[PDB]
Amino acid sequence: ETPTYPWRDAETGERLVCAQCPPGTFVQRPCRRDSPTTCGPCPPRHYTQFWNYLERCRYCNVLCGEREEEARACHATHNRACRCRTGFFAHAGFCLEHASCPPGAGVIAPGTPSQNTQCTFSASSSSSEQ
Repeated sequence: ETPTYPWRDAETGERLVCAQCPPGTFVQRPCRRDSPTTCGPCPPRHYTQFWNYLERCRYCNVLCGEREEEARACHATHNRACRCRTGFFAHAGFCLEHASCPPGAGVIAPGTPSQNTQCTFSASSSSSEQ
C-alpha cells in the first residue's frame, strides 16, 4: 500500500513501477532493474508535505516580514507559515494595526491576530481598558 508511479529506465529503456517517496524526502534516484527508489531527505529551506515523485524538494517561499511572526518554521514537512504580531491583525491580506478605544465605551473584545478591536469610565484611549 506504499504510493507509486511509473518510470522508464536509462540504459536501453525498460518500463517499471517505481515507489514514491514519503513526506520529508524527495526522489534522489529512481529504480533500476535491481534497486528500487532512492529517497533522500529535504535540504535546509526545503520541504515535502506529501508522498511524492519530486525530483527536488519544494522551496519554503513563505517569508514573514515587517509586522509578522512565525507559526510554523520551515522543516522537511512543514512549509513556513506566518501570523500577525501582538499589536496587529490581518485584514485583506496585509497585516494592519490594532484599534485603540478612548474614554467612554472601552474595549469589550480585544484584538486577536484575526480580528480588529471591538468597543463607568475608561481613563484612556488604548486597546486594553475595560
